[PDB]
Amino acid sequence: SFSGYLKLTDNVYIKNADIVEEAKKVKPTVVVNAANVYLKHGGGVAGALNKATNNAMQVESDDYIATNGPLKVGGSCVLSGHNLAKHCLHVVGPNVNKGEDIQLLKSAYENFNQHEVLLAPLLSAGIFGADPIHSLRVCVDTVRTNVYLAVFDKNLYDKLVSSFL
Repeated sequence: SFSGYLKLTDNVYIKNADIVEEAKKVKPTVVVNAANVYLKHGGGVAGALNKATNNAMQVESDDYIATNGPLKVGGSCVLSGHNLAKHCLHVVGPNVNKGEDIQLLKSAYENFNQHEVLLAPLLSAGIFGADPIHSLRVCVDTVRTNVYLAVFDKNLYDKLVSSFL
């Protein structure tokens, strides 16, 4: 079970944690990846999750893309969680640094509703360029299932908690 989380709402929890370390500890049913449409897990959360799988996530992902083509921005796919979780839900939030529509963040979070409980990062935060305070707001207002948010940066975590309405 998830430990050390602050309860934000009936179904949203938050912790200052490295999602890779959190996944290795909990081995949740679902870990969310901050994916891109190509499932190229180069940096940010995706790079870190993939490195923890010894690149097995990238090998599986390349086969998935070869068969299915790219995901949509706002879309997702379920792949193996490897050594981190039963499943990995690769969710594509809009990348503001790629000029993608921030309105797609709600669609991205809707993917979480297909899973009863998830360990997740804030979508479109970090290297995706969106405001993490906005991402948390969209998360709380969109996700109805039980979501355990791992925020790597302590300073951002404190800012998110202290500014949470």
